[PDB]
Amino acid sequence: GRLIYTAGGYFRQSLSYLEAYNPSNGSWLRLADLQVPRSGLAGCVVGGLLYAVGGRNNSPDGNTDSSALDCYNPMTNQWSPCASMSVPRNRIGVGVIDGHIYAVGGSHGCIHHSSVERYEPERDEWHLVAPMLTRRIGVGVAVLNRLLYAVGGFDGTNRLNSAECYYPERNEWRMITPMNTIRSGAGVCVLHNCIYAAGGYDGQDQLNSVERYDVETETWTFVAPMRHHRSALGITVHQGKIYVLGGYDGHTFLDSVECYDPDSDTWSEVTRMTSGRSGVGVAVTMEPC
Ligand SMILES: Cn1nnc2cc([C@H](CC(=O)O)c3ccc(Cl)cc3)ccc21
Ligand SMILES: Cn1nnc2cc([C@H](CC(=O)O)c3ccc(Cl)cc3)ccc21
Repeated sequence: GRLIYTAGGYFRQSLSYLEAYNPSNGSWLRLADLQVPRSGLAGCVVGGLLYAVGGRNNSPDGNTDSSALDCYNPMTNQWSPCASMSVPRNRIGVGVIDGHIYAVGGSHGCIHHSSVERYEPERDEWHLVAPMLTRRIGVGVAVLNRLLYAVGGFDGTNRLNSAECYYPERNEWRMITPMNTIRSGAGVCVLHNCIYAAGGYDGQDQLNSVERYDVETETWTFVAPMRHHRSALGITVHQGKIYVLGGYDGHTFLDSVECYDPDSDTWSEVTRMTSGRSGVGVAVTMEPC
């Protein structure tokens, strides 16, 4: 892949935007809109295709949680619907293992899901797997060494520092070491041998702190803070660097895009999105055409 794709998000209402940033030249490209506006969704890529998963359409004419999975083909610049999930999942997290998409947690109205389901592109089918031990919305999800991690979030009552791991061949969840920080709507991704959790909301404040979990040591360590406090950010990895996109700082719907260089342990401002927004879906794949 070469571009960072950001899909959907929220500013005043849920958004249909699909725009792609090229780190190699600083350029933004506006591409085909989502068929349905949505915020609180997740993005991922499988086989070169971009998927938009879950979310909610917050709109003046009503609020609708999304069970939708939609597929964007950069070759054609077209969105195609796929099979829908078992349930709507706003403020979802997702992870890809072995070409399958895991949809994790999220909300449907006042239901905070612990349920998890898995999509198989070759069959266009979703199937439920073992539920998490905890209900989590605004859940951070990442994959390392073909294990799936669910990190932080909101269980309906408390924002969470807890995290858990799913072992596919056991179809089983187990708790891991909790983070040192309560975080809901953080950005969670993998880089090298570590799960990173950037920012989030704790029920009182939006956070700039960043910590990472080393699967070998089973401990969380803080790294340098982002320049901007943010919850409901998008996060992705592009060429061995973390990028964080948008979110909310308690005052502004951020257009800020920051990137993290693990070797210098520094965050730097890279570009700004064309407009401020929170709750985007983000993933990396090839240039269109
Ligand atoms: C249209 N508009 N303008 N400012 C807003 C703030 C919120 C709340 C916070 C509040 O109510 O102050 C909110 C903002 C961001 C997240 Cl991620 C979650 C909730 C909701 C809609 C808003
Ligand atoms: C005022 N404020 N600031 N940041 C917030 C985040 C949420 C939730 C998580 C929660 O309720 O803990 C949220 C999580 C993820 C996404 Cl994409 C969007 C919203 C709710 C209010 C918030």
